[PDB]
Amino acid sequence: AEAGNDLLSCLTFNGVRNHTVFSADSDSDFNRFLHLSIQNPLFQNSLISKPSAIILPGSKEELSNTIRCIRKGSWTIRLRSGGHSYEGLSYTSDTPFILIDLMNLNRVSIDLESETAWVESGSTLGELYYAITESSSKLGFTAGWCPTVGTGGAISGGGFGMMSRKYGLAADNVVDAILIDANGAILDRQAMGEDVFWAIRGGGGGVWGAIYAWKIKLLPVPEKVTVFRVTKNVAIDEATSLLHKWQFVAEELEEDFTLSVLGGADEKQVWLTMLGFHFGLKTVAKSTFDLLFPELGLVEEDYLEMSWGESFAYLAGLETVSQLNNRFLKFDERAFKTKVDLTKEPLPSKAFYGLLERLSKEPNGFIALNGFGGQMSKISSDFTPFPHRSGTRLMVEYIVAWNQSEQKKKTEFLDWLEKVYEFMKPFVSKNPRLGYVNHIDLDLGGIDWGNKTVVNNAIEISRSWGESYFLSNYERLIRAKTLIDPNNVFNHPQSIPPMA
Ligand SMILES: *[C@@H]1O[C@H](CO)[C@@H](O[C@@H]2O[C@H](CO)[C@@H](O[C@@H]3O[C@H](CO)[C@@H](O)[C@H](O[C@H]4O[C@H](CO)[C@@H](O)[C@H](O)[C@@H]4O[C@H]4O[C@H](CO)[C@@H](O)[C@H](O)[C@@H]4O[C@H]4O[C@H](CO)[C@@H](O)[C@H](O)[C@@H]4O)[C@@H]3O)[C@H](O)[C@H]2NC(C)=O)[C@H](O)[C@H]1NC(C)=O
Ligand SMILES: *Cc1cc2c(nc3c(=O)[nH]c(=O)nc-3n2C[C@H](O)[C@H](O)[C@H](O)COP(=O)(O)OP(=O)(O)OC[C@H]2O[C@@H](n3cnc4c(N)ncnc43)[C@H](O)[C@@H]2O)c(*)c1C
Ligand SMILES: COc1ccc(C[C@H]2c3cc(O)c(OC)cc3CCN2C)cc1O
Ligand SMILES: *[C@@H]1O[C@H](CO)[C@@H](O)[C@H](O)[C@H]1NC(C)=O
Ligand SMILES: [Cl-]
Repeated sequence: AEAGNDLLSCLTFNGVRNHTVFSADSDSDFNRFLHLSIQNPLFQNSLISKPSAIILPGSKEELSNTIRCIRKGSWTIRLRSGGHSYEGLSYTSDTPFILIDLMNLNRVSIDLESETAWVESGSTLGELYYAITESSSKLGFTAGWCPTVGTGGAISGGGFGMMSRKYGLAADNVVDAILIDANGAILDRQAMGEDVFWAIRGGGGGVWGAIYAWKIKLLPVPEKVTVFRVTKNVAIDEATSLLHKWQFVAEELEEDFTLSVLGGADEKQVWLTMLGFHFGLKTVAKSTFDLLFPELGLVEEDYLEMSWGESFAYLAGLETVSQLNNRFLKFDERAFKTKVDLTKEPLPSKAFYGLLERLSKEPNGFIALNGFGGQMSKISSDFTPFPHRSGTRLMVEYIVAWNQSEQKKKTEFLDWLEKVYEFMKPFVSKNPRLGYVNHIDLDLGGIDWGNKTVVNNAIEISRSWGESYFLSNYERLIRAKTLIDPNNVFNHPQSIPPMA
C-alpha cells in the first residue's frame, strides 16, 4: 500500500527518473500531476482513492520497465492517457495502485508518403489533429469531438467522431500498434498476433496492457470542408418536430454529411445546437440541407467553409485551431455523469418529447444525438470489437453536469439522469440494452477482483456489460485477454476477464 525503496530503486535503476510519491499537499508535484488529467471533477475530492505514486515514463522502454517494476510489487497498475474516463478508471482503484501517466508520450510522427501516423498513446486527439494540420491540409483523422481526449483510451475503446460516418471509428483505422504486456515485452502487430491486435482496437482500455503507440491510417479530407454550429432557441413542440425529423435526416444522409445535435432546456426555453459537417463545399451542403431539412431554418451565413482542422476545432467550440494542441484546456470544469444508448428502431416523437420535458425540468442536464449509418453500416460487426454497425441508427447520450457550487445537490442530478435512462428504455435497444465501452458505465455493474467468489465467476458476471459493449465479440475478447494477460495484471471494475 506504500511506495517504497524497492519500487523507487527499481525505477531509478532502469532510468525512469520522472516519478513522484503520494503527497496531500496542494503545492506538491504529485498532487498537481494527479489533478492535471482528472477530466471529471467527480473524482477529485480527498475521499477518492489516490495513487501511491505517479510515474511519467518518457519513452517506450521507460514504460516497459515501469510496468516491470510495478509488477515486482503488490500494486494495481493504472494507465492514464487523457484521463477522460467517465468513471475515473484511469486514476482510481479499490486496491492500492500506481499511476502511470502517459502525458510525456505525446509525440506524433506523420508519414506523408504512406499517409499514416505513429501516435504515442499519451497524445490527445487535439495534439494529433494539430500535428496533422501542421503536416497536411489534405489529410485528417476521426476519433471523437473532444480534443482533450487521449488517443490511448479513446482508440482503445474505438473512437466515434465527426467523420466516422465516412471512415468509421478511430480503431477501425489502426494499421499497427505498439503494446507493452504485463511482462514489459514490447510487441507490434506482428509480435502480438491478430487476436490481440484485433482486441486492442475497441476492446477497451486498461485491459490488454499499455498501448505505447498507435499506427493509424490518415484520412483524406478536401482542402475545404463545410460546417455549421447553430443554436436554435425554440419551444418543446418545434424542438420535438426538429429532433424527430433529425433522426431520419441524419441517419439517411450520405457519408459526406454529419448532422449531430446537442440539446437542452429550461422550462419553456428549449435550446438545440446543430453541429453540421460536410465533406465538401458550402453550396452543396446548404443545398442538401435546404432540400432535406429546411425546417432547421439554416441560412447562408450559418454555413462556413474552412480546413478540416479548423472545422473540428470550430465544432468542438475551440477559439482557434492551435487550441487543439493544448491538452490542459479544460472542455468543461464541471463534474459530470453520462449514460448512453444505441438505437436499432426509430424513436417515436414521444421519446424526444419526454426527453425534452425532462431536460426542461433539469437545466443542468443535456443530451447529445449522433447518427450512424454511412460507413458505420458497412464495416462488419466483428472487424473490430465494436459490434454496433449495420442496423444501428443513433447514439443517444444523456449527460448531467454541475459545478462545485451545486455539488451538494449531486444525487438529485444523478437521480434525474437515472429517470431519463429509465424513460428511454422502451424506445432503445433491448436484450441486451446496448452500450459503448468508451462510454463506460458502472451502473451496469462491476467486478471486485479481490472477491474470489466473484472472480471464479468473473466471465458470466461480466457478461452483463460485456454483451452490452461488444455483443458477439465478447468471446473472442476473452480469448485474446487470456492470450495477452492470463494473470489479469491489467484489470478494472469492467475489464475483460481471462479464461479460467
Ligand atoms: C516529469 O514530467 C512532467 C510533465 O511533462 C515535467 O513537467 C514539465 O517540465 C517541463 C520542462 O522540462 C515544462 O516545460 C515548460 O513549460 C512551460 C509552460 O509552463 C513553458 O513556458 C516552457 O517553455 C520554455 O522552455 C522550452 C524549453 O525547455 C522552450 O521550448 C520554450 O520556448 C520556452 O522557453 C522560452 O520561453 C521562456 C518563457 O516562457 C523563457 O524563459 C525562455 O528564455 C525562452 O524564451 C526564448 O524562446 C522563446 C521561444 O522561441 C522566445 O520567444 C524568447 O524570445 C526567447 O528566445 C517549457 O516548455 C512543463 O511545463 C512541465 N509540465 C507540467 C505539466 O508541469 C517534469 O519536468 C518531469 N519531471 C522530471 C523529474 O523530469
Ligand atoms: C471526457 C470526454 C470523453 C469523450 C468525449 N467525446 C467522445 C466522442 O466524441 N466520441 C467517443 O467515442 N468518445 C468520446 N469520449 C469518451 C472517450 O472516448 C473515452 O473516455 C476514452 O476512453 C478516454 O480516453 P483517455 O482520454 O485516454 O482517458 P483515460 O482515462 O486515460 O483512458 C480511459 C481508459 O483507457 C485506459 N488507458 C488509458 N491510456 C491507455 C493506454 N495508453 N494503453 C492502454 N489503456 C489505456 C485507462 O486505464 C482507462 O481505463 C468528450 C469528452 C469531453
Ligand atoms: C456531437 O458530438 C458530441 C459533442 C458533445 C458531446 C458531450 C460531451 C460532454 C460535454 C460536456 O460539456 C460535459 O460537461 C462536463 C460532459 C460531456 C461528456 C459527454 N461528452 C461526450 C458529445 C458528443 O457526441
Ligand atoms: C463476494 O461476492 C459475493 C456475491 O456478491 C458475496 O456474497 C460475498 O460476500 C463476497 N465476498 C467477499 C469476500 O466480499
Ligand atoms: Cl473526430
